[PDB]
Amino acid sequence: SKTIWLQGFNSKYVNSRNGQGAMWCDSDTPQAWELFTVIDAGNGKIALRGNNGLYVSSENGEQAMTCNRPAINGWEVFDWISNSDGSVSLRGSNGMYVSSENGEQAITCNRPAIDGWERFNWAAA
Ligand SMILES: OC[C@H]1O[C@@H](O)[C@H](O)[C@@H](O)[C@@H]1O
Ligand SMILES: OC[C@H]1O[C@@H](O)[C@H](O)[C@@H](O)[C@@H]1O
Ligand SMILES: OC[C@H]1O[C@@H](O)[C@H](O)[C@@H](O)[C@@H]1O
Repeated sequence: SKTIWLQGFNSKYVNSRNGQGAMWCDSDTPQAWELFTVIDAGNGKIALRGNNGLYVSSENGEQAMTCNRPAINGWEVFDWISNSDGSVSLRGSNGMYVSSENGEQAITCNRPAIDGWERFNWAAA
């Protein structure tokens, strides 16, 4: 039921970009576009509903990640990985990890391992 924000390796916050184009980890402070409702999608999987009421997609790693899907299936469910330092990682349905890409390009879900860029600090809004 909880609304959260996600802070990437570069200290900026994950931004839905209002469903226009790709998501970026580029905002200074968490505001409306940086808030995501965590959705229990069944069997330990989660989805994320953005400010626009649409759902985050891995895009199967074929393009940068987006927040424009009107319904959850799948590319829209993720494993919520709880890391030892209290950070979170997200694993898409293709087995790859959501990456802030250090804010140098739009967010992706095509990297097979958790490194610095794939670990997010988070908090309930
Ligand atoms: O306040 C709503 C949104 O406005 C946009 O102009 C900013 O880029 C977002 O970071 C913010 O969440
Ligand atoms: O379409 C596949 C997906 O559909 C969703 O409605 C389920 O909750 C997911 O766990 C499933 O992988
Ligand atoms: O059905 C698997 C996936 O197919 C894609 O074409 C859709 O854009 C995704 O939203 C969906 O989860």
